Amino acid sequence: GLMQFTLPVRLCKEIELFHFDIGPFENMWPGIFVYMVHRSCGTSCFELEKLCRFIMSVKKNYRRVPYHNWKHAVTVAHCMYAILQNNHTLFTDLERKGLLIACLCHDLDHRGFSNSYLQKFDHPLAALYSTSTMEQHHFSQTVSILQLEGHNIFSTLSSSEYEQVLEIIRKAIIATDLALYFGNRKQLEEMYQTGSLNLNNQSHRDRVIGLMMTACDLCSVTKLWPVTKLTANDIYAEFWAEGDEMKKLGIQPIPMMDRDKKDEVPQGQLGFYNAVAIPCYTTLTQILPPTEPLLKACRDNLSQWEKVIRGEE
Ligand SMILES: Cn1cc(C(=O)N2CCOCC2)c(C(=O)Nc2cc3nc(-c4ccccc4)cn3cc2C#N)n1
Ligand SMILES: [Mg+2]
Ligand SMILES: [Zn+2]
Repeated sequence: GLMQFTLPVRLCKEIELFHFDIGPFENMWPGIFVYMVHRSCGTSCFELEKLCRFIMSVKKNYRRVPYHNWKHAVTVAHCMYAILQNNHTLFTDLERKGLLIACLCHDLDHRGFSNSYLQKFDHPLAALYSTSTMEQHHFSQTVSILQLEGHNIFSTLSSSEYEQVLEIIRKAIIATDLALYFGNRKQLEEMYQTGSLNLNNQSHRDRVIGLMMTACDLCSVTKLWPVTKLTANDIYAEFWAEGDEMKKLGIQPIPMMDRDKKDEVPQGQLGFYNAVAIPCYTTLTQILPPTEPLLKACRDNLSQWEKVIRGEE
């Protein structure tokens, strides 16, 4: 009960910054996650024994894929922790509880393939879930793990609080479908600019939490250039393997997934920062002003990608 997780000094300070990299030591990531729940949510939010057992079941259910792996899940939870800690009073007790859990679970049992490849492959999951296929799977895996004996970290919540936290988690994980991000940001943009954006309207909150999930999910672009550049390599390792599988089905993949178009990567990144990342962190900064460092870091990494094209690195 009076057992506070602490981290070494360098981690203790840098884990508060948006650009923190969780490091290459896999065995510290669980404790990094508990530290963030204890500081963000409180040391009373979860029974430590149920949480530690939930985390190791979630770890065991991520695959050894190059990018959509356990390290991605903890990276995404850290970004959310940073947003929650810089926006302390704006969020409910259930929201802080649910959103760090949602982030840790948002890519559960990912295979390293897009919703598109499952649909073209005709995967069973594509029959069961026709849209946001992997994301409905990720939420279904999350419910499965909570229902393992000893694993219900929400045991102490009332029946109504329970249904509300699982609804937050569900919307949170569905929101990580990048296909739903474009329409979600446009509506938030309109509601902020016109001026009807209302954090008491539950449908409005959902949209904000949605944008935060995209923000945390894309957060490789808000890191130190070497982290951003090396994560990119793991992102393209999955995309090019999907490209190979597409070719095996007799379908030329989109250039993004074609290893034969590596040369065009720097230009593909410009598109992504301009079409997806920068709009995401801009609307996020407009709605939640203290998330500005994500936007500053993102603009910095777009500038680094322009230098690659100019041949200066
Ligand atoms: C952090 N983080 C997350 C993602 C990401 O997208 N997702 C998360 C992982 O799951 C699928 C979604 C990226 C990213 O790099 N995204 C894209 C890269 C890209 N390269 C080309 C390209 C390359 C060569 C030639 C032409 C185009 C196109 N193009 C589109 C993209 C998008 N969107 N970075
Ligand atoms: Mg995902
Ligand atoms: Zn993800």
